[PDB]
Amino acid sequence: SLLEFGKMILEETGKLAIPSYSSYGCYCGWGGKGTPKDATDRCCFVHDCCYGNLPDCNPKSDRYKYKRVNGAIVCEKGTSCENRICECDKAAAICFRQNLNTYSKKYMLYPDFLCKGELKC
Ligand SMILES: CC(C)NC[C@@H](O)COc1ccc(CC(N)=O)cc1
Repeated sequence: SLLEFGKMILEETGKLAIPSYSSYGCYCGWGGKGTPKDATDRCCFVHDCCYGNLPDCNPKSDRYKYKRVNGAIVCEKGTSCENRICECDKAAAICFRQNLNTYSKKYMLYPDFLCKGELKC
């Protein structure tokens, strides 16, 4: 759920999900339309797509358990949905960490009309 995802993000990047990754670019937060603005925005695009592969799961509210094995994020056994949701979140958290260097404040609160383009999962 958002609770685990938010904790994962903070632990990985030192940034709080809200407001750092909740209104960034075209896909971090709202999701919607267009072409991803940068690497961080692409991480959210892929994350949206990952959730998109789980039509009968409820990623925002279904809680999962995860632990740290000397740095590495390890998803613990739960229901199949919980396992898959955790893998999606884990990938996003790592992706955010991998692209922290290019994270740009100019993409925060990015306006909707500037999100144009075509990009299928
Ligand atoms: C706690 C606050 C007030 N509530 C807003 C809450 O809905 C969190 O906002 C969100 C919801 C969903 C997303 C996209 C994602 N992380 O997959 C990013 C940010």
